[PDB]
Amino acid sequence: MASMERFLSVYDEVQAFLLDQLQSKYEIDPNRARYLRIMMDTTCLGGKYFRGMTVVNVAEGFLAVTQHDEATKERILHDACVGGWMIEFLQAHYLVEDDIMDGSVMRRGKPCWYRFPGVTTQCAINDGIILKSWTQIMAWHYFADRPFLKDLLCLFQKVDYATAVGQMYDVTSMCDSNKLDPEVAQPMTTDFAEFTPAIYKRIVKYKTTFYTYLLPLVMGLFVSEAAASVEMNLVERVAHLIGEYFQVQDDVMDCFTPPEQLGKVGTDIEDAKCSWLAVTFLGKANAAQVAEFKANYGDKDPAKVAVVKRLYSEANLQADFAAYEAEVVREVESLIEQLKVKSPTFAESVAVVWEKTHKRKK
Amino acid sequence: MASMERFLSVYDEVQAFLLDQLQSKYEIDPNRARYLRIMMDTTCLGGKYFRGMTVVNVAEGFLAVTQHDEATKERILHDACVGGWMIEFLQAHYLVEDDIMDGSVMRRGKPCWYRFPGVTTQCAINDGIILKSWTQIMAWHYFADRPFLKDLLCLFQKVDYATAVGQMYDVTSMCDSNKLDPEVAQPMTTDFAEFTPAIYKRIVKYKTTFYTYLLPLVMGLFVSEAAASVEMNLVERVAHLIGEYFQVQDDVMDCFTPPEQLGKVGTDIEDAKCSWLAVTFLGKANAAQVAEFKANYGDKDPAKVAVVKRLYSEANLQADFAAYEAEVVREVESLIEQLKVKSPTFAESVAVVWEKTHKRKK
Ligand SMILES: O=P(O)(O)C(O)(C[n+]1cccc(F)c1)P(=O)(O)O
Ligand SMILES: O=P(O)(O)C(O)(C[n+]1cccc(F)c1)P(=O)(O)O
Ligand SMILES: C=C(C)CCOP(=O)(O)OP(=O)(O)O
Ligand SMILES: C=C(C)CCOP(=O)(O)OP(=O)(O)O
Ligand SMILES: [Mg+2]
Ligand SMILES: [Mg+2]
Ligand SMILES: [Mg+2]
Ligand SMILES: [Mg+2]
Ligand SMILES: [Mg+2]
Ligand SMILES: [Mg+2]
Repeated sequence: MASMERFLSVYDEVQAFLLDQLQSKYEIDPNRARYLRIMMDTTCLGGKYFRGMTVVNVAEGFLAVTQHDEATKERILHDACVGGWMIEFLQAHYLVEDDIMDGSVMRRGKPCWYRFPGVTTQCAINDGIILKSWTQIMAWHYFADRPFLKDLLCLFQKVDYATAVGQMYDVTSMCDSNKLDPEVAQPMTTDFAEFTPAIYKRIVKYKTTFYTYLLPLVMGLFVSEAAASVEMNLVERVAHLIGEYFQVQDDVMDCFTPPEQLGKVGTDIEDAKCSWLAVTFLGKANAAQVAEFKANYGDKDPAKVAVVKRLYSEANLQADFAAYEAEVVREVESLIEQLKVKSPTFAESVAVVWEKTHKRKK
Repeated sequence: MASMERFLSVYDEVQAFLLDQLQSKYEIDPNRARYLRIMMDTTCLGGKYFRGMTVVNVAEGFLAVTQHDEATKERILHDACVGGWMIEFLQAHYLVEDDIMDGSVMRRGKPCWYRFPGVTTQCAINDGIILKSWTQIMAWHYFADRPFLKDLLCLFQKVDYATAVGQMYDVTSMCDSNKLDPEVAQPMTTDFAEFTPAIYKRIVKYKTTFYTYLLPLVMGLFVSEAAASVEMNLVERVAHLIGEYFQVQDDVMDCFTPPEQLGKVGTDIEDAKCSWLAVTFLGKANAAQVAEFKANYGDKDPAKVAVVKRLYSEANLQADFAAYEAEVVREVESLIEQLKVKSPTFAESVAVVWEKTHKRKK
């Protein structure tokens, strides 16, 4: 796609700015400059650019219905691309760290960054921090004189905080809350009492939906100066809903999508994650299916994983999925219709974000 | 000290604000709220509060020479305390991550946060991210209407970036630069060619001096609205110098200060760090001392560490230290004298920052 290529060309412009500044102001040597260029490419590139292109999309919609000079148009699109990369970089940050936390092997068809031989965990932790730090650097550089600066920084930060909180809910999702204590080593849950739709929903809300949908959508709004022309509560609701769905697909794919197609190797069963599979399964299983799940979940033994996977196929979960989706389709279209009242153009953009999410195969 | 107690009472006010907001806006449960309260206390408290009290100090100086209402005075001091905690929290962030990276066991007389049984590395990585994220949260809350907001955020960010860059120079300080490559596992240096005063100085400049001295000093200036009444290049120079010295002491203590007094267990020899000890030693050793250093450095074997430590004692390094210090004393006092031209009050505060650093025993 031509538009994707234009968004990538701003990546080259950002990277070259970031690296020239390391050299001219942070006394970097060529090899450390090289390491961070490979780090940026391996961690920030190779994905779908969903979040980034979302901001471009939202901006493009408002441009098509609003009077601007040619140069202003080019500036808005360039801002949209820069904000998109802020988000793509903030995601790169969370991915680097999350891949350590989850004990993952593969990401975007390559070894997880921390698994690169010349990286290791200890460098990758700090490489992760650099990625987020790059987001603020590129913000202050690119947007210093922009009227939306304060708004964008305050939002960005809030979204970032929420992701980090969400990551905490996620990584402690297999511990009984009552047992959670920094001083005592957490034994995994035996009851699974906390594998509920309500609790699963709090996890995903925080760890996913803010950075994945809210941020890109509001960001495209800021760069167009169009945030006053929308009902913000609707934008928030639609973002959390679509974002939720996106995570359900992600959870399904962990288990049932071949790594050749996913570009990652699944670990939720092994990690004992509070995933949609586990929660939907515990929501319909009989007493003996539950007991067999309990005897096998959260263990790296390939034979126990196999048992958990066989349990999922048997429990006919893609019927629960089809209902779940049918329901999400209802509420999303409903929100889209509600969005048309103040902002038909924005509503279109949400329809396009939803079409692409709904249709994704990786 | 009474002043320290007043600064801590703002910590209780910040913590209670942070935790009430987790509950009322992020749907936290009491036990996860409890975990993060212990996390904040264990990671943010128990230190010297040097960086935090520095901002209080700088503000206190300007207050003593400037006309303000009582309420304004109380607001400035409260801002100074909030900015101080931003920095203490940003340090807590770097410490949590750094302790993972360095394979450290003890910090402030307690197991390193990641070594708490109910923590582990994977939670501590994300606990670290939360700590930094808390800094921006408390900034936007406490300072939303303050004229210095943009200035403080832009500085903060720059200082944060520099720390992360510095951490990269530090953690890759035992690799030959030419060999550095994400795809190939780094073999430690055999030549030590890069253990130079110049290179050691670039490391410390970035990883230490910005967050440790520049940030607290400029921050106290911002909260007093007094940044126009100083020569900024002098503040920068004094900060990098004192900051450097501070890191030299830190490096000396790693090796020669009993963990009972340090509150940490040293790892630089084992980690093969480009420390002042190693660099000063390579700067004076004879051919056979160098060879014995090469055969023993960067290895966890207690007997090889012993050999490196014996080499340090023999090479009479506390003579090099005494010269190094005598020199730093010259240049610091020189800068202090230069600072008196525009800002005698600020110059006093720097003298007090220096006296306390110079005199520290942990
Ligand atoms: O399947 P992955 O590992 O790509 C994941 O979606 C990443 N991820 C998602 C949300 C927040 C985050 F920091 C990271 P998950 O949550 O680990 O399943
Ligand atoms: O002796 P430590 O481990 O307290 C140290 O001073 C921490 N520290 C210092 C500077 C930056 C940083 F992120 C962390 P060092 O550098 O590991 O020696
Ligand atoms: C489910 C989430 C939020 C993490 C994976 O994100 P994506 O699947 O969008 O990642 P890339 O295409 O960017 O790899
Ligand atoms: C040398 C540096 C910068 C890290 C240790 O910092 P401090 O020795 O000031 O840490 P605390 O008193 O805050 O533990
Ligand atoms: Mg993951
Ligand atoms: Mg994860
Ligand atoms: Mg997943
Ligand atoms: Mg350390
Ligand atoms: Mg260190
Ligand atoms: Mg040290």
